[PDB]
Amino acid sequence: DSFVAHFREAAPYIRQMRGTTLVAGIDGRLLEGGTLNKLAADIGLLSQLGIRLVLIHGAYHFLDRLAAAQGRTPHYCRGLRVTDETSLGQAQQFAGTVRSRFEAALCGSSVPLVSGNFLTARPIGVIDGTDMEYAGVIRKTDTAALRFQLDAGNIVWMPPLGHSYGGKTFNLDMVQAAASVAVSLQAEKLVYLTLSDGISRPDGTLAETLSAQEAQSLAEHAASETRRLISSAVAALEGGVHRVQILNGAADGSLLQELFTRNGIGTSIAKEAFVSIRQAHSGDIPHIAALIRPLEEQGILLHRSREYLENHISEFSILEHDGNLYGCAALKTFAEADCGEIACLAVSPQAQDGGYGERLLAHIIDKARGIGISRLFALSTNTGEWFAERGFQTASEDELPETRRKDYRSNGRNSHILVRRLHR
Amino acid sequence: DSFVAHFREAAPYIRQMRGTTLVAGIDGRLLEGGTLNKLAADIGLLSQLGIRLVLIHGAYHFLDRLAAAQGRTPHYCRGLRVTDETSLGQAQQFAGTVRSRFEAALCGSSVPLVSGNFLTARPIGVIDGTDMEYAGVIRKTDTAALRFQLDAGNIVWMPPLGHSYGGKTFNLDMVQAAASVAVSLQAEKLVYLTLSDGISRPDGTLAETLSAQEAQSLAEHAASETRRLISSAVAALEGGVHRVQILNGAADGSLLQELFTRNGIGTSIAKEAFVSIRQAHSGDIPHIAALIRPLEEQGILLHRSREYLENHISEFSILEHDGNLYGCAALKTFAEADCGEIACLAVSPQAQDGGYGERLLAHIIDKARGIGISRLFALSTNTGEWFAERGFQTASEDELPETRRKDYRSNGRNSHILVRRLHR
Amino acid sequence: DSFVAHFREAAPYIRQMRGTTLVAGIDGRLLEGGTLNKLAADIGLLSQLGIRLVLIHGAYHFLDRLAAAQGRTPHYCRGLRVTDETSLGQAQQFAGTVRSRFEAALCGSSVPLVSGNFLTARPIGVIDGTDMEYAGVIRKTDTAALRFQLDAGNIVWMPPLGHSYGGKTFNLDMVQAAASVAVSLQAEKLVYLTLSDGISRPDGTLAETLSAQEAQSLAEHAASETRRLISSAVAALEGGVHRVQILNGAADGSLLQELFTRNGIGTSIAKEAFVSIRQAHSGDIPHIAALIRPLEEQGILLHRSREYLENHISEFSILEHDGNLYGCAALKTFAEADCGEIACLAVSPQAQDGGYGERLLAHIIDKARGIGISRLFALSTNTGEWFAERGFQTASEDELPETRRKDYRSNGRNSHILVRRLHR
Amino acid sequence: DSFVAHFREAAPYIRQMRGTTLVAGIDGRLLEGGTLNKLAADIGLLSQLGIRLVLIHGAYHFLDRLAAAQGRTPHYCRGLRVTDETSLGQAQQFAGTVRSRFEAALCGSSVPLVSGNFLTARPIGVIDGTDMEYAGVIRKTDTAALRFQLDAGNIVWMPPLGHSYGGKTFNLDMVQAAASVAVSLQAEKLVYLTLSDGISRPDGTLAETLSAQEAQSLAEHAASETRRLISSAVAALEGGVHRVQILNGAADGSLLQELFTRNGIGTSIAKEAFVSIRQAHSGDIPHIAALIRPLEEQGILLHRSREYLENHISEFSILEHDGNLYGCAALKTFAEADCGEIACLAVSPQAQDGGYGERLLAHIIDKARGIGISRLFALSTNTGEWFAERGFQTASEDELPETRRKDYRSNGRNSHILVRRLHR
Ligand SMILES: CC(C)(COP(=O)(O)OP(=O)(O)OC[C@H]1O[C@@H](n2cnc3c(N)ncnc32)[C@H](O)[C@@H]1OP(=O)(O)O)[C@@H](O)C(=O)NCCC(=O)NCCSCC(=O)N[C@@H](CCC(=O)O)C(=O)O
Ligand SMILES: CC(C)(COP(=O)(O)OP(=O)(O)OC[C@H]1O[C@@H](n2cnc3c(N)ncnc32)[C@H](O)[C@@H]1OP(=O)(O)O)[C@@H](O)C(=O)NCCC(=O)NCCSCC(=O)N[C@@H](CCC(=O)O)C(=O)O
Ligand SMILES: CC(C)(COP(=O)(O)OP(=O)(O)OC[C@H]1O[C@@H](n2cnc3c(N)ncnc32)[C@H](O)[C@@H]1OP(=O)(O)O)[C@@H](O)C(=O)NCCC(=O)NCCSCC(=O)N[C@@H](CCC(=O)O)C(=O)O
Ligand SMILES: CC(C)(COP(=O)(O)OP(=O)(O)OC[C@H]1O[C@@H](n2cnc3c(N)ncnc32)[C@H](O)[C@@H]1OP(=O)(O)O)[C@@H](O)C(=O)NCCC(=O)NCCSCC(=O)N[C@@H](CCC(=O)O)C(=O)O
Repeated sequence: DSFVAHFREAAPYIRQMRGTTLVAGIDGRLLEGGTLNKLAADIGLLSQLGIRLVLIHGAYHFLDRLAAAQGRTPHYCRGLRVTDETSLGQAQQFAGTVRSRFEAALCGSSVPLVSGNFLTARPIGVIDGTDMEYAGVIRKTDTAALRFQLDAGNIVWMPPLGHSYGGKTFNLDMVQAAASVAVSLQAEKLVYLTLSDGISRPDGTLAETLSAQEAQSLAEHAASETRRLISSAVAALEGGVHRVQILNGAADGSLLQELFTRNGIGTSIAKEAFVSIRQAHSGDIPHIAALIRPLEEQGILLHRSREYLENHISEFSILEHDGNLYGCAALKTFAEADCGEIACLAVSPQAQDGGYGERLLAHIIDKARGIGISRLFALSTNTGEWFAERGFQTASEDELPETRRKDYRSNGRNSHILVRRLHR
Repeated sequence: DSFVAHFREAAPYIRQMRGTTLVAGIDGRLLEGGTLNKLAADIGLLSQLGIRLVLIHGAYHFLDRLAAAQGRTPHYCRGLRVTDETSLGQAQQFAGTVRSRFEAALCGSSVPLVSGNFLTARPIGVIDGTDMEYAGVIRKTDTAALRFQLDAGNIVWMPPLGHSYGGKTFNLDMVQAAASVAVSLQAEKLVYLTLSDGISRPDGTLAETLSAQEAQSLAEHAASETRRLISSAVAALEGGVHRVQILNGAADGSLLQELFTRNGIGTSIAKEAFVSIRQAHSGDIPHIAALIRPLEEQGILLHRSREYLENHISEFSILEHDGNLYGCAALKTFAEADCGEIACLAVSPQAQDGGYGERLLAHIIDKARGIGISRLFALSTNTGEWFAERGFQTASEDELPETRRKDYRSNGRNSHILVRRLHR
Repeated sequence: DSFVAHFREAAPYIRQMRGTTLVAGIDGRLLEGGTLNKLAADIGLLSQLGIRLVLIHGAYHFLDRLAAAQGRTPHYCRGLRVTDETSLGQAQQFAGTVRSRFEAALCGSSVPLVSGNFLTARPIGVIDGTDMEYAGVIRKTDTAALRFQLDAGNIVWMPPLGHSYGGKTFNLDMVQAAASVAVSLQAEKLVYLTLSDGISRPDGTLAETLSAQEAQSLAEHAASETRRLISSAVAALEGGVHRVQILNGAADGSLLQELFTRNGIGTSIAKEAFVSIRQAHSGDIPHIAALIRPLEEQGILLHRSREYLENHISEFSILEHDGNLYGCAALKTFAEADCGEIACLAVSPQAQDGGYGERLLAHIIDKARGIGISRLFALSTNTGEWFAERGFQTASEDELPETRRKDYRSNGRNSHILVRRLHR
Repeated sequence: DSFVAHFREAAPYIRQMRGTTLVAGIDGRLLEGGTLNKLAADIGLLSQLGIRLVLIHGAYHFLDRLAAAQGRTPHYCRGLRVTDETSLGQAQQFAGTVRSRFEAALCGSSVPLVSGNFLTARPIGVIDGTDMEYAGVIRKTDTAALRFQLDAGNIVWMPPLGHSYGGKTFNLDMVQAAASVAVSLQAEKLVYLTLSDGISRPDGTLAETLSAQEAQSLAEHAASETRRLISSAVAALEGGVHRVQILNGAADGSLLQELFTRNGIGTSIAKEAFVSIRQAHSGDIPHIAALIRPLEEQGILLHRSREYLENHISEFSILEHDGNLYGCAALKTFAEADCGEIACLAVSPQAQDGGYGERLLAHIIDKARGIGISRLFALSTNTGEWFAERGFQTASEDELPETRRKDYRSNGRNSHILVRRLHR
């Protein structure tokens, strides 16, 4: 397409990404060669697009090569690496080489880059009988110092190294560190830059999007490498991060493509908090009634007698929290086998605005999809826009199922009519 | 002495040092061993005393050992080192090791420490036929980014490395870099931390204090090592820095002793700008007259006829700038061979407050010292405090030379009498 | 010792004191003579060390002398003074004299000093039948205006005077005022500057440190003078202040010695909040189990069957809040009569970080000290550092009691071994 | 009038006064009695109207009464008072009493009030043979600390007391101090609050407005009391202050009446900088030409041949600076003896905007007033608004002098016509 078509395509993603915080976990293989130069170009750019960036890099792969080649053999317990005083020594050397290459890569294509003593570490200790030695975990993250720099527009660079109150230095696992830091910053996005195109489903495909549950179900049959990833991503998500993404840092431009296109190569994981939605039974009726009466009192909902409710209960779904009822919604069917109706959609004013609306709308869309329903209607006097903004086209009365066009004319309400098409 | 006697001793030096900027050039030998731990302790402390700190470290000595040992031979032109792509490589490694050791040393005895891409470098190029290669000089110092961090209370750490617009990295001479950076920050103090107790005079003594002239006169007969130091110190001073100091980083506590004691081990260099002070001759008389008439008009100065001036001209010193007369002062002598008087001390209101007063007072103190004068008097109606604050004790009339006690009683002025003792 | 030994000694105390707020209650006797000049020197210094200072002074002793001498007799009810319109009058005069002397004392050895209308007062009213008249208490403290000035680095000076909405002025008791103000600022330190070396124990010794309980037990048999002190200190502590201290303002340098030495002359009082720690009995077992199972599930704790627990319950201490169990810890004994072991140390993740750990560690240290135990061991896989940072030296297996060295080899865990020596 | 008529009257004065700085020199007699309460009410109000307030008070009158009554006799040299250690002592007492009364007066009718060590003083020394002793002058004003508090909205209170580097305290003359401080703050207004209705002209009237010249001409025949006032006011004005005012603090509401009414009781002094305006002669013609040609080139001015200029030179006034010509303007006369015209009004673009326009307009208004001219016309194509905003009503051609109505129709320009009536 044209340049102008591409920029207008990314525009909405720039608007979202702007002022948000993005923490990037970089495999250290990427920080060597023609790949490092392009990584800095796109990162440079992100800075320019006003995204607050935190960058941590890995070292395991360097170390592990320095080892084998120089005689010794690296050893890993429960995923984590044993790092001896000498591994630690060269981990510090590597960090100074990578920070410096990157810095140069960034001036070769202004942008301001900062590092500090932001991380304090304790030793992992002993795992399954094995002393890990200089393997550490982040004990304290200087979250104020971080935000202070990000506020200033500076790119934050972090080696896989934190220090202890005792004057020792520890080697940190990039993947767990990226996740920790991100959760401290309550960052909106954690991005792991790997050498893989993402996380594959069992059928060898690339899982474009995943839930933290779907992801967790993939880990059982998965390489231990991507097992630890998933666990850190799932940990991040639970800890606050809005979205974590896995990309191939070796795929030229992938970072730009992931962030500013609709489709975006690579895989993204998010956690949709659990809300309990279930078929209504005889007992919710007093609750549902309690919820909808005020509404039908205001003339927003059509009146629904307890009796009606008693013999129409199966059309109803209720959304609950701790046995409390906070929402409901009904799917109506018709002679026309394609049509459905979302009816009696209500969330209590106190639990409003938390996304419950959406969740009941979705829920009955799956119900309606299960029974071969393609067109789904919604009539309302004072809430049509909500539907407009969620996949609905205003409709005409002559386009309703016959029975509903007839209630429509008797009503005397003139509610607005909106339809949405449900797909295969 | 007691703890309380020591703290009260340092108190005035803390008051001066506070909020001022101090740039420290560290020999990299200091960043290894039990010496690094104590360096960080005292630096940690300085941070706590509210001194803005910038820290750059050297690498030549590491490199040069890595070289010889590993076969190769280092080479230096006009003081500067030839650093090849491989020297550069390990200079980056060293920097990552030293920054990290220091960081740990600082947590083992909270304090916030920051580094950035503050320096942009160009290659030195070719010197006397020799390609220097990866030897660079600071082309641009990010002075805003620096001040921004110092304002935040952060300690700034800088490796001897800056980058180019071309994506290359260059090795910087710590000593020249420290001086450049300091001059950009217009820092009040540059401190070089060496392995020597300072700069020795020809007589093998340690030159406690020096002027940028005295220092420059020492460089001719001096080791090339301390030659480059002096030139960087003298360059700093000319460029703005108020004071540069040379200490032995290996002398435990020297840094604290230099900054917060009266005497302070090690050597300090400062530049006193040039002001021309000379004996008056026949021609200054209209100028001097012009200067002092307003004053004697106000009754601050005793009246001095042109005639008086004509046959007393040799008592007079004048302070001038571009042939312009901005001050004057007279030394009076007496039957009493010990006594002098500072008389007719005046600086034009326009050039007042720049220290001219001081300079004429000093000047005639050297005159008065040259002719065996120990007690120096000063009488005035409205300016006695100035003298109080500069080494003067209020005196009684019965303590003046006889002739002056007699003018004193006739006068009818009752001017205040202050004396100051001049020494061997 | 050397200057350098003294500065490095105070360094940790400067680091703590920095940015913290210190409110000083000054007996007004100190504000007269050679003692006032040194008080300002050390206060000047504190300002320079970045401590936020609030200074309130007393007046009772002046007033009371002005009285008797000028005929009249002062009278005090429940500790507080009756101040009549004329006492009030001269209390305002004194305040203007003391503020001004201090100000001068501070310029004679830059530092910025501010006073305002920060205090609004109501009358105390009538006490035990007696009209107190112009005796007031602080009704409102302008806490925002205060912080605003302290933020600016200014020293805050406050007379023992506050005003009313009615346009009257009241005399405030310095001691209660200092405590009130401090509690408003939630200051980390309240310091009373008296004419006494502190608070004496019954045996005529100077109580170096006290708890707000120990202190309160001293007040019964104590001079009414120090009774009111204690009550204000205890009130401050309960109200938020971290530490209150009593010094002799007439003891030259005491203020510097109190704040920046380990030992520090004078007496300090602090409140350790109450946490209930008691021997475990049969009933805690399900709770303790609940607490430690997750841990032994993670392999952090060795497994402890309910049965074990049932016949080892007396080794156990539990830490509780409102009948809730939040921690536990066991002392193990051995054939070796000198040895103990802290075992099964656990605090629930929810009440973690509040210092509960410390409190159980301490607690069993007192238990272990009670039964002649000098060496106390602690083995763990993932928490050795905690012990390092609390008085523990890493140990070797060959140094455990025999039985424990044997479990150690069977275990197959290789936990880290740390010891700490308990004293007489 | 009505409340609404009064508020709308003051509105323009509130708009001017807002955000401006006002320094008030208060006679200390005002700070006692029912007069102090009302002074604080109106000052309180000023604070509320967003005027930055600095308040210094006097003490001479208190002292001088304390003296005589208690035996001793006060003595003054060149206006300034001899203040001995004991005068100084009670000057500090008075200051503490007045600050405190005022503070209370201000709470009896929220508003934030601050004092500090803002003033550093040196002794005046000896005057005409007399030791002044504790008479001081402000040597340094902490101008940053002041602005910092004013920025915060705080009312600044200053006693007539400043300190020395030597730890001494000096008595300051309120009147000279107010003027100094004001000039440091470059305050827009200095206000002296006296016990007099202002400064009287020789004819015993109250001089409503004065120039710093008119004022200075009144001082020769004036009481020494008001002599020193005038000199301080004139000194303030020269030093930057836009306006200084003298009021009677004992006249209830005078302060409000002075600041927020058109007329305002009491007397105000301002300095109109000197600009040289004189009749043109033969020599300015090339200059005037140079000035107006560009303009008549643009068609803003009617063309005026050198010849015209040569025989019309007496109609011309020129405004000059250092022999440079920066403006000109011509007064035209007519058969109609009442009419004038401002013609050929021009200021060079470089010296534009400095008020030169105004000054030439005024100047020829005085010329035109001198020769019996009441109506003054001004025609222009592109600058009519300037005249509208300076006392001019748009006019019709039929209202011009006949000759000018005739040039008007030939012109073919249709310039705008504005008139202004000049009075007796
Ligand atoms: C609209 C409801 C369901 C959204 O709940 P909830 O807040 O949990 O969902 P949500 O968090 O996903 O959406 C929140 C956002 O929607 C927006 N929103 C809320 N009410 C809106 C409205 N009336 N118009 C536009 N936007 C609205 C909010 O501004 C909020 O904005 P944001 O995205 O944060 O910028 C909730 O406000 C509610 O229960 N309102 C009262 C009930 C109601 O209006 N029901 C009508 C549904 S249409 C179908 C229906 O029930 N019809 C009737 C009869 C009508 C007839 O036939 O004439 C019947 O069946 O009996
Ligand atoms: C005092 C003079 C010399 C200082 O010049 P200059 O400003 O260049 O020196 P400086 O920069 O080193 O000092 C500046 C500082 O001194 C301070 N200062 C200036 N005048 C001061 C004063 N009168 N009192 C206290 N401090 C003063 C300034 O505040 C400034 O303060 P800072 O340190 O920045 O905080 C200058 O202000 C001046 O020329 N004043 C007028 C002349 C004058 O007062 N001469 C008296 C000298 S005593 C000897 C003398 O000439 N006596 C008479 C007769 C007297 C008799 O016998 O009765 C005679 O021989 O004829
Ligand atoms: C470590 C515990 C006790 C501290 O509780 P609590 O937080 O209330 O105490 P606290 O507030 O005084 O200390 C908090 C500070 O300690 C630090 N901290 C917490 N865990 C740490 C760790 N693993 N390493 C270093 N520092 C740690 C925190 O960072 C915090 O830092 P801060 O001072 O605020 O900068 C708590 O985290 C906990 O219960 N962790 C899980 C239990 C555990 O690790 N127990 C091991 C104790 S060693 C003895 C033991 O029970 N051994 C086993 C078997 C072992 C074997 O023989 O192989 C047995 O007897 O069965
Ligand atoms: C308008 C002149 C005189 C003001 O000089 P100056 O800047 O020194 O005075 P000022 O500082 O007191 O006033 C400055 C303020 O006036 C405002 N101002 C300047 N030009 C303005 C304009 N054309 N309209 C409205 N306001 C204007 C400025 O905005 C400034 O605003 P501020 O108060 O700071 O917010 C100056 O801009 C100038 O020389 N302009 C070019 C000459 C010009 O326009 N002369 C016309 C005067 S009317 C009389 C005249 O000379 N007529 C012709 C023929 C016309 C005919 O008969 O058709 C003749 O006799 O040959």
